[PDB]
Amino acid sequence: LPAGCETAILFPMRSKKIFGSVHPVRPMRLESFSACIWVKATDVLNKTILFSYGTKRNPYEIQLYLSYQSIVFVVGGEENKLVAEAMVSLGRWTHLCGTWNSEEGLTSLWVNGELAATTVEMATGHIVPEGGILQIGQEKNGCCVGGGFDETLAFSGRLTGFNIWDSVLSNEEIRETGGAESCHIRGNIVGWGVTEIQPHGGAQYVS
Amino acid sequence: LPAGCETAILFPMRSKKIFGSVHPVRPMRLESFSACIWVKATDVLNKTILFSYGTKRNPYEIQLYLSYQSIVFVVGGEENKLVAEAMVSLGRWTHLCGTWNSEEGLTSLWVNGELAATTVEMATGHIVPEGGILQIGQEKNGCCVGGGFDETLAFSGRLTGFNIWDSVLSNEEIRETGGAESCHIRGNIVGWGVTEIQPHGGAQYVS
Repeated sequence: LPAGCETAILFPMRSKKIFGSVHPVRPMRLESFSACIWVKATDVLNKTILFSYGTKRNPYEIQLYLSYQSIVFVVGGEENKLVAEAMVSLGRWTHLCGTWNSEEGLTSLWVNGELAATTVEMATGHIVPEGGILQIGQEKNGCCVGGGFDETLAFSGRLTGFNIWDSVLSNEEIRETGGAESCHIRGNIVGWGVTEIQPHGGAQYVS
Repeated sequence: LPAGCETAILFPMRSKKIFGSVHPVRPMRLESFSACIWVKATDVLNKTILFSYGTKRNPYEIQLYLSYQSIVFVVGGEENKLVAEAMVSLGRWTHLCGTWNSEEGLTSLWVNGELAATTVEMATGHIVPEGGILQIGQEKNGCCVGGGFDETLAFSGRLTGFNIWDSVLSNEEIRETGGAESCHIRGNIVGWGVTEIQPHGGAQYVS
């Protein structure tokens, strides 16, 4: 098995209930930070939401969503985003993960350990609100209503290796994280298997 | 029961799940409206949202709550509000009505069939857009988290006569709704026994 890893989460079916609730230990107020997740894209539509962190006044504080052929990253609001062109596939575990800084508004995208896109002065000086809900594999919306999660925004596949840092990673650490010896470097904000991660509405763990 | 009805809710305990969901049948679009209700609050805090219309982008789209010995009438967003003083008392049925106009933002309130507040240029030309939800006694917080709802803003007490109108009601109808046989008088947007009501988390019909 790869990464030295030991566990994974299955989203067997895109629907209006399948999701998981994430409960980070520490506050999410960060100015410069890093995080990574690996993804095995089963379906890629015009939009496929990878995760969602959304606060009451701004459900789009942070959100990564996948389009037909592009990896679109959003900071602060819909206006500021980062997008690649032709580096997303189907039926394969894939690595997508990037850094940001408010001091001078840098944001970037790293696919399989190698930079893919970047923009400067992006949400410069922005400070993310904290105490919100960090949602994964689905945009913030209802689940217990009976459905509720518009399936177009849902995602199908196997997800794992979610780790968030409170600081921007270096390039060598990025390659380390993108290799087959990466499961051991887990995030302080979120450590895979450390932060409580409970699948719901169809999802189950797999290893 | 207050005047001639026999059905009421019971709100025995303001908690992290007690609430009710209403799912009206007809469009919510209104340039003006009217809204009689009778209310029996057990304990009144500085903020207790009896009911409000909320959208994903505007949870304070229409609203009224009791502010200790006061009645706020939140309009459009939090900023636009019409407030009255020293009318509601604990353990007492009180007929609250109210009126609005987008001709020039006229808004008014009426306690026990008698004026409770008034002002103009509130929500001038405002149009409540459609597709949102009306909720009663609860405000936006988690519900399927084994609780979550702000117990502080939850309610405990008795309710009845929950009806709404598509337009402004005059002083004559406002007073008649405070009459002794208003149980047969109900609005068009919502009429008691006509629109769907599903109490939750402790709310009990006392029929």
